[PDB]
Amino acid sequence: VEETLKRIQSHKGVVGTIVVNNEGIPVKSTLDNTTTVQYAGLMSQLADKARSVVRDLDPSNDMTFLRVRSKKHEIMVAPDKDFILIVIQN
Amino acid sequence: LKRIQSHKGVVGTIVVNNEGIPVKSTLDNTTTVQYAGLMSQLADKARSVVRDLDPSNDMTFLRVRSKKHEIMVAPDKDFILIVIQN
Repeated sequence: VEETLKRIQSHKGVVGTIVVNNEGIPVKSTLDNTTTVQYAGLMSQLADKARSVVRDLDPSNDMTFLRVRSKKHEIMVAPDKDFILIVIQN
Repeated sequence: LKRIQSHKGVVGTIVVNNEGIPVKSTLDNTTTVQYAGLMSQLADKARSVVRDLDPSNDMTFLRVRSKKHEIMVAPDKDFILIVIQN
């Protein structure tokens, strides 16, 4: 939590961050609860599918992080011990 | 495209049409079918996730890093590009 987080949110271009525990519940978030739930659940779906895709292509391989770029932002989703970290940046 | 292939660390590339059919590949056909079909599923999930968050937004790039490689999917007009890099 604290050590990685503040550092990430203090990075140029970072506009939002969310930490989700291994049950999928948000633990820390810069966004309002309703938005938080949307990003967390949607990004968790995308991550779980990236994870399966990686293993389907190669059973000995393992996904480490996903980045989805769009017109308006880029979102990174990174497995982290007992947590998933979602970072939205410009 | 040729310039994509000749970038350091790039190990494979595939070009897929809007219908899901590979139009060019540096890989063999069986591998090409697996990457194309699985990356396409992932890209399609990424596209709808983007739209669900903001219906005015569109996905432009997807990068999946793993222990052994990184895989990039870029939507490009009437094609998708899939690049596997070390």
